[PDB]
Amino acid sequence: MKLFYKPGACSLASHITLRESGKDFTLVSVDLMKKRLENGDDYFSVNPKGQVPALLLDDGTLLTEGVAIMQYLADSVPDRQLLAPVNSISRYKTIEWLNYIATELHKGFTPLFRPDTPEEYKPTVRAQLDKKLQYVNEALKDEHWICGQRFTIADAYLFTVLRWAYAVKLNLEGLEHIAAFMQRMAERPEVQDALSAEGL
Amino acid sequence: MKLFYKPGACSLASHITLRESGKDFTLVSVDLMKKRLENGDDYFSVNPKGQVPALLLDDGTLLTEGVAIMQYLADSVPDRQLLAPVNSISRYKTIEWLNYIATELHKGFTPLFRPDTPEEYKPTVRAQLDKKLQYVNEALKDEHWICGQRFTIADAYLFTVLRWAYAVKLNLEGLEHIAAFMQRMAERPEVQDALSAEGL
Ligand SMILES: N[C@@H](CCC(=O)N[C@@H](CS)C(=O)NCC(=O)O)C(=O)O
Ligand SMILES: N[C@@H](CCC(=O)N[C@@H](CS)C(=O)NCC(=O)O)C(=O)O
Repeated sequence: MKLFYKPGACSLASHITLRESGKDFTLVSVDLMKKRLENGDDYFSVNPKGQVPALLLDDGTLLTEGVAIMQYLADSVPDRQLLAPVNSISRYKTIEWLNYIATELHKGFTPLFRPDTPEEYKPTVRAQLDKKLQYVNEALKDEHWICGQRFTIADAYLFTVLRWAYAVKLNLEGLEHIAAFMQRMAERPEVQDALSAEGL
Repeated sequence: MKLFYKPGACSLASHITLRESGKDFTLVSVDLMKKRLENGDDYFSVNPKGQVPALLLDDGTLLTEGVAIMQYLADSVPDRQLLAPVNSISRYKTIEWLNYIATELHKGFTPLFRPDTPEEYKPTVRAQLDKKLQYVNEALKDEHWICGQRFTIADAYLFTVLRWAYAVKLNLEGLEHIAAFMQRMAERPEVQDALSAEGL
């Protein structure tokens, strides 16, 4: 498998998931300003949406959307319990967290990274995010993983996006459960290995 | 089951999915300005995120996030083929579309519905949506469903959000595949019933 990525982007969650799934894969860095690969190929020819992540399977199937990529990977290794079985309530609680992270956190940060965002709107966006981080911090009060006792793909995604909170200098004072969670993730070897490989 | 909803909001997709899944459910209308139910209860006590949809199971389990709700329902009725089985590529293509609709379309429209959005930013958002609708229109070029030959939960969600393009008067000229999809959807009896029940 090939993972199309950019260091520290949302693709890090798919990258961590690949490692946690025990997969053989290679990383393919994308220049997202020119939308180009190192071999000169137009990235729009690979992913018409021009984003990372994308996962190219050996059969030539290209999967996009981080949440879809992480489910595909987790389903392939059910014994690792990265996602609970179909028709178990635990599964849909993980998918609930995945969708919240995708829609509320990841896309919540997006305007701060785009060139078409007016400067006057950024404080508004940052205020939205401050509120969402209070909710996440409360969800992490038992200080295990986001879904409770088991590490899941939701933890990989939440970690990736919360890193951005530090990148844009949100005020994280009083969010001690988030702090604990970030430390606990950085202690996982597969996480450390993904960060190292991305130069983070 | 109880579906917490607001007419025409994103909860319409979960509503359509309940009907397509053949479930016994009741609709509970939420006043999202006051965050109140008709019995006077604070809706924040039901869903701390204060949003629709939410789905209350008879055992008292509350499931939020429309994508999660729709997977839970579809997986319970596999013979209806609303979501393909685990480890079929078809399933991940549907999940891919669900995530695209959630993050790029649904959250793409969100600023147009919020009171904290500056007027000057609205044209920018509308331009982003214009480009996304060209992509969706091309994805619908075979004029079946969004994942090809079978109707899926992705179609329920895509229809729900595309109705907003009409609501905010985006220009849909030249997007004939979208037009055909909207008509095909409105011809499904369960979709008709959901629209009727929401007063749409
Ligand atoms: N809906 C996509 C969004 C992916 C996304 O936002 N990718 C960003 C990086 S975090 C990207 O590639 N931005 C580059 C661009 O669009 O030019 C997903 O969930 O995978
Ligand atoms: N991430 C949530 C988003 C749900 C959402 O945006 N709900 C809107 C309706 S489309 C809502 O309840 N808005 C009311 C509010 O937040 O006050 C999901 O995918 O289900």
